[PDB]
Amino acid sequence: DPDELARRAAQVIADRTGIGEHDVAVVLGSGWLPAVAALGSPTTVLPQAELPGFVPPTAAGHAGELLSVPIGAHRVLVLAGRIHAYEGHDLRYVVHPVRAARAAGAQIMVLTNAAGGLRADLQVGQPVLISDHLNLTARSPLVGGEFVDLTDAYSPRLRELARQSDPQLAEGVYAGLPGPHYETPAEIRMLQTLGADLVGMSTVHETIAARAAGAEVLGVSLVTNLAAGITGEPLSHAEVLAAGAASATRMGALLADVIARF
Amino acid sequence: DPDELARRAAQVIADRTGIGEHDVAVVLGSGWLPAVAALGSPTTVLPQAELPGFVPPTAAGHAGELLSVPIGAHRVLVLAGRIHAYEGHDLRYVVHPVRAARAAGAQIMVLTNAAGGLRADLQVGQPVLISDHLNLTARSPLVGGEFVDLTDAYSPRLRELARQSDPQLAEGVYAGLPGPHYETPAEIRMLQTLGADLVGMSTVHETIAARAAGAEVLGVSLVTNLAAGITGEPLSHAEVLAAGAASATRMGALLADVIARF
Amino acid sequence: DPDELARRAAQVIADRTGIGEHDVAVVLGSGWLPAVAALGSPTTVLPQAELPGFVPPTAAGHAGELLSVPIGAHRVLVLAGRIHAYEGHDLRYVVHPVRAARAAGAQIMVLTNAAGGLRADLQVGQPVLISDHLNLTARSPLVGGEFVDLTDAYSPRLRELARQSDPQLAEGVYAGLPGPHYETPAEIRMLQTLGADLVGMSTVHETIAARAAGAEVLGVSLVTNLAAGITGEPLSHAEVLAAGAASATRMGALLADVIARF
Ligand SMILES: O=c1[nH]cnc2c([C@@H]3N[C@H](CO)[C@@H](O)[C@H]3O)c[nH]c12
Ligand SMILES: O=c1[nH]cnc2c([C@@H]3N[C@H](CO)[C@@H](O)[C@H]3O)c[nH]c12
Ligand SMILES: O=c1[nH]cnc2c([C@@H]3N[C@H](CO)[C@@H](O)[C@H]3O)c[nH]c12
Repeated sequence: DPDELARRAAQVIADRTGIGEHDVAVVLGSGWLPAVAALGSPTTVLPQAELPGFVPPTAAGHAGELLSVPIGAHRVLVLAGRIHAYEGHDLRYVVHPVRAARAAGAQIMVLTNAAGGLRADLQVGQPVLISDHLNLTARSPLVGGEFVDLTDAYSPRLRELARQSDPQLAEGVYAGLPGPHYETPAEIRMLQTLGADLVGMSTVHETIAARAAGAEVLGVSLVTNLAAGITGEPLSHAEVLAAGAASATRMGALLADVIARF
Repeated sequence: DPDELARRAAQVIADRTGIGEHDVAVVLGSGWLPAVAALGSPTTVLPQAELPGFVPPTAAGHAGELLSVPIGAHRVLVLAGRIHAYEGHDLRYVVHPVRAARAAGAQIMVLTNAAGGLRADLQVGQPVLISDHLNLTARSPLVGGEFVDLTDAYSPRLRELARQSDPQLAEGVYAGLPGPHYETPAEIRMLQTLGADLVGMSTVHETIAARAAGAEVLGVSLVTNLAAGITGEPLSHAEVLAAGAASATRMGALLADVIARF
Repeated sequence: DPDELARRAAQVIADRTGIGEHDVAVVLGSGWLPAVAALGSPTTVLPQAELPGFVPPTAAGHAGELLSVPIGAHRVLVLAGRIHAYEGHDLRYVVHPVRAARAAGAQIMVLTNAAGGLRADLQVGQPVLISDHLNLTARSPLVGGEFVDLTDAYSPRLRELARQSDPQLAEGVYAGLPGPHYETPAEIRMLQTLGADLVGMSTVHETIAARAAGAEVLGVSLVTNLAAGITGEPLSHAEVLAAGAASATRMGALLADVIARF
């Protein structure tokens, strides 16, 4: 049972951090690892692996740590690193971190990720607020008759607050695919036709799980590379991490400021 | 063995109803539960759970009953409620009811469902004949080299008969998704681009199985809500059932008049 | 570990053929079985089933044999027949033949298949070079952080060589679907919108695996039928095999000549 597992994880989080309840949770994706320090001074740092139900992250660029950080008037859970469906894990494990965070009191989830940019106006290193998503995985983290509405899955209010921190922030539709292979140029052209502005291999299930659990979501993609076929240059995860590092300072500052506005 | 399991179920149906063979089968979807009265008076009513191979439905609004009803010159098998892929069962179980009906003698399957309306003309409460479908589940109920043709999956002949009952019935293409989460507005815009007029989380596999088993199919979607993002109002299953209830008498009467024409 | 299984198979292949290493591998798809003769005189012919990791092909038209044939200056592994995801096997098995071929020394994979034609200028019996693909299976043969780039998945260089053999060769985008049911006309219209020129139920995963393993790929689809809904006539696998047979002489001559140019 996902709920009981989440509660057990939340209890351990409370016991180890000494904080009975957190207010916000942030998941740092590929390329975002170095932005963790700017969020603030952690009062607790521990391995995600220690927590019940947490499959340790294994992808390059994911620290696999959980930090408790005070940001503004909030106590924030920072999930440095995440796991993905392409790693072979049942979605119950993929969305467990968000569910555990919710069980720990977090009613706002800030989901960040590295994405390929499909819209012509997007440049490498640019942060893009996720306005909506396209779940192209043919899967759902929900089982049974859990008919969750996804109309304002990415809270307009939170995107407005982000815009208050930095007015220049653009928005875009994120397409979530299975992965782990990158897309072919033809698939990218297809995604453009489908209305996608960004492409990645995560986030969508976590967003669905968050909404199902009653939490709001702010999604932020860092354009770590132009989508396959745009430049013709081959994609590389190492380069994705490098591109993310170049914007780490701005990203950390952005997250710290926006969260404090919540 | 799917076929043998279907034969066993068909035998129990014959013994329990006292009817050696049925001619038509109707699967009542979400919101269609109370349409049974308008179909006619059952001569036998029994729990699906008591039939070999039948996984009991669990979604709200699905009774999980089987009724034998005389409609016109036909002996009709009415499956009040269905199971869906989002409930986690292998497709063999999802399409078993249709295969059991075929084994019971039904050469015509009337598959009804609750669907979100995407096309501009559609209104809540409007019945729509399924002209074709878009299987967007990345799955198939068929295994191995069962290369079944789906050119006229939804019999033009049956749609013609349906229009004799109600000349104003409109047609539309049904998009079948995994579920159980409702679609995001972006996904709905994507489906419109793909050619979808209706969207649901069932039916496609049942239609495929019916075709593979030599049965004709008449699909009827009841627009229980406008697709996500159309009205901007959040979708709700309880509201889907309420919408269905408001049109149940009309739907039952429609089904009765159409089936009598078979 | 797929790589270890691949090496083991490669060792058995070397022992059984008396050839320490092969240079090119060709997978003959549906309808291509009779094209074998034109490739040359095999020095060894053995059942795929007798090789480690090879799940025996079962689809009609797939011989399930492995032949070592000298073509031009190359020692070629000819895989007469393949397995498909619709047969229910884990993708590790679906791409094993290609990985085994790579482990045996093949740095070039010629993947042939039978496909439905969507583009108006394509005719039944026409061979079409695959310029790119659309993986619409919601799956990948890769696991974990295998972030493989698919920018030039179908080697432009190899397509140029094929063109030297037959200058009139057309190119097109191949859409890979789960199968085994054929597409509905509405689905075909959708595929056209997505940019597909050809449609089939194989190849994409093999191409991805080949790329991840460092081999170039030349994809050749034989239009064995026009896509569902184009003619209005139902599709049939037996007819697909018949269409393939009608072009077998041309296909075999094409393959023999192109491979000699590698
Ligand atoms: O262009 C892209 N396509 C698909 N995924 C990604 C990503 C994300 N980064 C990781 C691969 O580098 C993977 O976890 C994926 O979700 C960055 N750029 C792209
Ligand atoms: O807008 C919609 N999108 C997807 N499914 C449905 C449905 C059908 N009704 C059920 C959810 O209420 C579910 O089984 C689904 O198949 C009604 N409206 C919609
Ligand atoms: O029109 C078509 N649609 C989908 N697959 C195929 C095929 C290929 N041939 C086989 C079915 O005949 C199957 O393995 C599929 O990959 C030929 N024509 C079509």
